Parts: sequence; structure tokens; C-alpha cells
Amino acid sequence: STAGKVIKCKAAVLWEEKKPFSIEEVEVAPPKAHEVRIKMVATGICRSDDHVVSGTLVTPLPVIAGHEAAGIVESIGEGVTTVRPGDKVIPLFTPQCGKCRVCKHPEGNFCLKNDLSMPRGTMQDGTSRFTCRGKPIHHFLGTSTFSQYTVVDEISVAKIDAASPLEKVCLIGCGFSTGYGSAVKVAKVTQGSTCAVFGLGGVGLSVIMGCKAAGAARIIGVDINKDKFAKAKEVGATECVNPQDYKKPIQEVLTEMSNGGVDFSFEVIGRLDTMVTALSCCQEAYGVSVIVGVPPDSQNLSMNPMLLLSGRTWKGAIFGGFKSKDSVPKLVADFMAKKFALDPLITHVLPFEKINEGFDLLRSGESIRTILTF
Amino acid sequence: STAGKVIKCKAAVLWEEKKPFSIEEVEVAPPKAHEVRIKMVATGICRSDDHVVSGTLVTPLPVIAGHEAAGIVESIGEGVTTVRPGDKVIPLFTPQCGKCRVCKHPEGNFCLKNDLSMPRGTMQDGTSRFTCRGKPIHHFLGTSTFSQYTVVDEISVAKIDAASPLEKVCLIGCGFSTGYGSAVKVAKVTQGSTCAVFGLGGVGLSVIMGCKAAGAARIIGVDINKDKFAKAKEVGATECVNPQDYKKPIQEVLTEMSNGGVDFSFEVIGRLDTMVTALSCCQEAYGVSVIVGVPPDSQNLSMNPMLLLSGRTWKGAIFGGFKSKDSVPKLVADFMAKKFALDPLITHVLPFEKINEGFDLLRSGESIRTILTF
Ligand SMILES: NC(=O)C1=CN([C@@H]2O[C@H](COP(=O)(O)OP(=O)(O)OC[C@H]3O[C@@H](n4cnc5c(N)ncnc54)[C@H](O)[C@@H]3O)[C@@H](O)[C@H]2O)C=CC1
Ligand SMILES: NC(=O)C1=CN([C@@H]2O[C@H](COP(=O)(O)OP(=O)(O)OC[C@H]3O[C@@H](n4cnc5c(N)ncnc54)[C@H](O)[C@@H]3O)[C@@H](O)[C@H]2O)C=CC1
Ligand SMILES: O=CNCc1ccccc1
Ligand SMILES: O=CNCc1ccccc1
Ligand SMILES: [Zn+2]
Ligand SMILES: [Zn+2]
Ligand SMILES: [Zn+2]
Ligand SMILES: [Zn+2]
Repeated sequence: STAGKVIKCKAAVLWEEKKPFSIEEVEVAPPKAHEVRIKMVATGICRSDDHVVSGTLVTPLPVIAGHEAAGIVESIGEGVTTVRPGDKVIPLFTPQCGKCRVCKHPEGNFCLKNDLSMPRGTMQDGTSRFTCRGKPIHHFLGTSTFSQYTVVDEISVAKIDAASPLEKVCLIGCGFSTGYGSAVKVAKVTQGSTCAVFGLGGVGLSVIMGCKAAGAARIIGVDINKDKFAKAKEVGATECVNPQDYKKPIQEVLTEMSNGGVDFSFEVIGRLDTMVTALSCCQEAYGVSVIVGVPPDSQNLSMNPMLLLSGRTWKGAIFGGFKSKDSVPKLVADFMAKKFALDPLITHVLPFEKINEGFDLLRSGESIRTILTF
Repeated sequence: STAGKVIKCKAAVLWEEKKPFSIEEVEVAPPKAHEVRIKMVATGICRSDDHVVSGTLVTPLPVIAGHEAAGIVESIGEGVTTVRPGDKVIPLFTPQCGKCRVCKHPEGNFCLKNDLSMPRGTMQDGTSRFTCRGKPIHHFLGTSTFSQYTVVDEISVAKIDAASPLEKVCLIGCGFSTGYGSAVKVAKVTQGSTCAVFGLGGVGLSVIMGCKAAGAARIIGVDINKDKFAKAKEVGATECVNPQDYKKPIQEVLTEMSNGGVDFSFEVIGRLDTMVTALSCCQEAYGVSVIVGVPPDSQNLSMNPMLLLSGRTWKGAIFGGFKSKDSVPKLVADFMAKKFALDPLITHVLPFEKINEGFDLLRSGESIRTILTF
């Protein structure tokens, strides 16, 4: 009944940095050619959404944030082939156009149509589908999921299993898949190895899950908040260390614990200092360190290239290195076969209208993921 | 007849940074247990030896430098099992002890017995085999080849083919193998890829050789000295670029030349700025950059970690990633079988006594490798 019409609905609009979201009425345009309009069912609160509020992650404002979600297709624009009305879907914050040099590369996933490197906060066509208070509102990573309805480009949505539980599999839209794939696909963690995971939020827990799945022998979780440790051990950490408990710098501690450095280390926080520390704690000749955390905008780190000349490998990735539209349906299929677990990441469920409470839970240290239900 | 006796011979001693080498009469002690005394036959002049003169590379002084060499075993100490008197040998500036965690790892080559990370300028036992007028002289990377005779630990020497031409295969001891392995083993250059090689000295030429052997379709050489370009093209460069010719940064030039970034880049100079340019010029989602050059002591580079978060891989290596004692004999066997050429790297041949002329040639930009003969 809403097909072809403007929808009036509620959305959490961010008008300014360092302010609460404003839940208010927005207008959602119908989809144009090759666009899909989605009724949201569930969306998670990712630290990257909070980085938009804090200015850590720059994107044009005002904006409808949110990018870790699941919903149901309300309507399709002309020419859409990959989803239909009524389909369950996960929006893809990293698109898969399938035509660019990256999408054609066997190892690349950072499609050239992304809105991450040089964010414009628009649809692919350079326009917005959202109006609020008579003003156009920006999109966020081609997703914008903090709204009862959103419109996405076809290359930014994946059809998933019709029986999927949307209030869990929304995590496959960002935090689970990012962590998991950072271990299994990007680092390529090996059986019997020693891993160190810096940051034990939802993404870092998912990195632990991937390390465990890969057969790591030792998985050392590192966090300054010791309340994170219990859950990290439940999902596979063999030891947890709090850097504040030690007189020596933590790279020194880890190098000792691992008899000369770890095989794989992961930065899952977003601090320049910890990126360098995590690189330093992997074994100097054959260690690999993966940056997963989002750094403060435009800031450089400083490091001694001798850390690399001895033989370390340093890399980063977006979305766990997964080709998004290929991988998300498969991940969902795997979750419904119970190949991995999502419940350990979900600490809190709230209705969408309590989004600001959800962000307070994250900021205070209390939650891993809060799922918002519409 | 000299076995078990002190040898008096000439060696080139570096007493002070930024001075010429001094040809001195030195005393070379006989080898102690698990040590090998070698009569030199040929030694190349590598930029890393110059780095000791310039203070780029810090190692205790006074010192006998030289590390890219071949010779003949004059005698062996008690318990030596891998070489005998009369054998042709290449000293190994990176050892292969066979027992440490790196030697046991399939990929690692930076054996924990190395004298690179925290240089002591001694034999493994913490002492020197060289004296000049009563004063102990330090060793260099457990090799010290700018001498008519040297003493090395058994873990720092490999036996090679009895028929091999020592005045050529000395380059397997450092520059050739470092460049070639950086391409074929560390980067794992693929068929049909685009490569960019920063620095077209002996090591960079060997990188080009390796890229061509791996089947690269495009190999872009980058040097500020356009006199290096002809030889780079002879050994497989498809194009050469001088950053001084352009009114914009070379990473932008290379990114446009490669239609969005190269597949593999190599820093083969030793400058922090070129390390960051080389990383930048490889494709943001799937590019790999390898640091080969030796940076100035204790200096840090500055870089934006978003270069890695997109998907780039940054690594470095010593000695092309080769496990030294296993690989050097095989590389010599491959040269004897015409699998690669060494003559394109040799521009000058001089008697040992003319070492300072050899260094003048390197510093002026005229030479690639000067081989010093005994
Ligand atoms: N590369 C990618 O595609 C993606 C990156 N991100 C990023 O990953 C990072 C983690 O995301 P979440 O798990 O959602 O965040 P989170 O905030 O829940 O977890 C981060 C953890 O780091 C810990 N921490 C903070 N400072 C620390 C320090 N100095 N040392 C050790 N631990 C410290 C916190 O106590 C917390 O448990 C964020 O920067 C986020 O923006 C998330 C998703 C996708
Ligand atoms: N990682 C390893 O195991 C090893 C590393 N090294 C290092 O590799 C580097 C290369 O050694 P060689 O080939 O013997 O040296 P080289 O001095 O013959 O060649 C370096 C080249 O860099 C070029 N160059 C200098 N400044 C430049 C700039 N700003 N931009 C572009 N080109 C520039 C020069 O014109 C020269 O042709 C040195 O730093 C050396 O210490 C060499 C052997 C082993
Ligand atoms: O959390 C999801 N996406 C945000 C993101 C921003 C920049 C880099 C990686 C990820
Ligand atoms: O040229 C060979 N070795 C010198 C060297 C010193 C430090 C790091 C790598 C190599
Ligand atoms: Zn694409
Ligand atoms: Zn996220
Ligand atoms: Zn070893
Ligand atoms: Zn060298």
C-alpha cells in the first residue's frame, strides 16, 4: 500500500556532533531505478555509529546513521533483479557492484562504489531520499538504518534466507562479519597459533570467535575494562590481560607471554597507539597484525619501519575482507546451521525509540551490542 | 699450513664514521669451536656497507665491514660439520641456526642469532677474532668480508657448488637474493600484475628480475637518477619515471599510470618518505608494498592508517625472506643452471686494495655493484 508513495515515518536524525539523536518525523521518497526501499526490523548499535556522533568518523551532517541492520523489502525501483518485495535483506555498508577492478579481484572487497573513503552521504546518484523539517538529510555508508524505512542502492543490499531471525542476523551486517572475517580471511589464522586481540567489544569478540574457529591454540584478549573478560573467555579467549595491571608496556608483556611474540595480532579499538602496540607484539620475523579499529579522522601514526623490515606483515580491512553481497547470504545460512553464535554479542534489546539509551549503554562500557527493534 | 695459527693479513678498517676505509695489517685468530676461517675471493660493495660509514646504520666501531662475499674455507674449528677446508662458501649476514622458533617456522628467516637487531659486532661468543696493533676490531653482521681472511660462526656460512664463479656469486650473499626474494617470496608477485620498484641500484634491479620472473606484465622503475633507467629496462622494467620530472607527487603519477594503483610496490632506497609513497601507490583494496631499504637509525615515519584499513598489506623483509643456509646453495645451483643472470648487476671490478675507489663509484651514482677481488 505504500508502493510508489512518500512514506512519513520516524527516524533518529543527527543534526550536530556530540548531541543526542533526535527521533522525529522524516519523509522517505520511493525508490528510483535500481534502488530498494526497506522496512527496518532490527539494527545494532556499532561503535562506528558513535564515531559519527563524536567526530571520530567524518561524514556529512545532518545524517541518518546506522549501518548494522536487517529488514524486509517494502518496494523495488525499476530494473531491480536481486531482491523482491517481501524479501528479508541486510543492507551492505560496503557495496558489491560486481563490475569494478576490486570486485573482479579475488582478494579485494572494498568496492570502488563505496561511500567510505570520500563520503558524500548520498545515494549512488548523488541525491538523498530523506527529508526532515523540509531539509534534505544525508545517508550514511549507503545504508542509514536508524529509520523505520530506508532506501538503498541495489549493490548495497543482500537477500537473505526467508526464515532468518532478523533481530540476531543484523549483526552479520557489520560487527560479527568484520571480526570473524578479520581472523579467518584477512589474517588467515592457522591451527595451533597464538593470537592477541586488542579490544573486547562486539567486533573483538567476533575476532576471537574466528580465531577459535581457525583452531588457534592461544587467544589472548586485551582490554582496559576487565568487565569484558568473562565474555571474551566464553567465546574462546584462553587468557585476558588488562594493560593497567602491568608496569611494563603491554607489547612487552605479550611478547613474554608468547615466548617471543604472537603469530597474529588484531587492533579492534581505533587508537593510533594501540595500532602500533599490536604490530609490535607480533613475532618480528613472521607475525601478522591486522588493523580493524577506525582511527580518528585525518590523524597519522608514527612508527619505526624496522618493525616491518624484520619480516612482520601489517594489514587492515573493511568488513572482514568479505565481498559483501556474495558473503552475507552465506553467513546467514551458516548462522542458521549454527556454525557460529550471535547471542553472546547481544547484551541488551531495546525498542528503537530508546536509541539514546542504547548509545549511553555503549559509552558507559556496559553493553556489547544493543539491538534496536522497530 | 695456517690451520691453528694466527694469520697476518690486510683488511679494510673503518675507525670512525664518515671517513675513508683504512687498509691495515690485522691479526686474524684461528677459529674456535663451531667457527670457520675463510680466505676471501670476492666481495661486493653494498649500500648497507656505506650506511655504516654514513651513520645510517649503527654498529660498534672500529669495524671490518663487508657482508656480500664468497671465498674458500682455509680451516675449521672443533665440531664443524657443514663445510670443510677447500670448500667454496658464501658467508651469511643473516644466520640459520636451525633450532630457534624462527628457523623452525615455514616462512621466517630472521634467525634469533642475528647481529642485526641489537648489534654487538662480535662472534656468537661475544668476542672478536680481529686485532689491529693490539686493539680489538669489531665484526659486522657476523661476516666481515672486507679482509683477506675472516672468521665466521658455522651458522653464518653456506657451502656452495665447487665449480661456481666466486666473482659473480658473491652477489647471492646479499643484493641479488634480497631483491629477487623480495619479489618472488615476500611479495609473491603474480602473473600479469603491475609492479613499481623505487630505487634502481643493485637490489632494485634484482627486484625487477624477480618481478619479471614471476610474470609481471608491467614493471615501473622509479629513480631520481635517470642514468639508472637503461639498465633497469634491460633487466625487465617496462617504463621508468623520475619524480624530479613531475610537478606533482609520484604516488599520484603511479596511481594514474596504473589506473588506480599498482598490485605490488617495493621500497628499495632507504628513505621514510619513499616508504610511505610506495605504500600509497599500491591499490587501496588489494595492493601489497614491501620495504627493502634500510631506514636511518632510530627514525620513525608518519602515515595515515586508513591506507591499511582499506585493505593494503605492508611488509618488509631481510635477505628477500630466504632461510639463508638452505637457500644460498640452491640459488647458486640455479645460477649455474642459467635460471637468472648476475652480470647485469656488475659494473666495475677492482682489486681489494682499491676499496675506497669502489665506494666513490657507488656514492657518485656511477656503479651498481663493484666487485672487489683478492
Ligand atoms: N574495519 C571495519 O570494517 C570496522 C571497524 N569497526 C571499528 O572497530 C572498533 C571496535 O568496534 P566495537 O567492537 O563496536 O567497539 P567497542 O567500543 O564495543 O569495543 C572497543 C573495546 O576497546 C576497549 N578499549 C578502549 N581503549 C582501550 C585501550 N587503550 N586499550 C585496550 N582496550 C581498550 C574498550 O574497553 C572496548 O571494550 C571501532 O573503532 C569501530 O569503529 C567496526 C566495524 C567495522
Ligand atoms: N632488507 C635487506 O635485507 C637489505 C637491504 N638493503 C638496502 O636496500 C637499499 C638499496 O641498496 P642498493 O641497491 O645496494 O643501493 P643503491 O644506493 O645502489 O640504490 C639505491 C637507488 O635509490 C635511488 N634513490 C636515492 N634517493 C632516491 C629518491 N629520493 N627517490 C628515488 N630514488 C632514489 C638512487 O639513485 C639509487 O639508484 C639500501 O638502503 C640498502 O641498505 C640492501 C640489501 C639487503
Ligand atoms: O562499522 C562500520 N563501518 C565503518 C568504517 C569506517 C571506516 C573504515 C571501516 C569501517
Ligand atoms: O645489506 C645487508 N644487510 C644490512 C641490513 C641491516 C639492517 C636491516 C637489513 C639489512
Ligand atoms: Zn565494485
Ligand atoms: Zn559497524
Ligand atoms: Zn635460528
Ligand atoms: Zn647488503
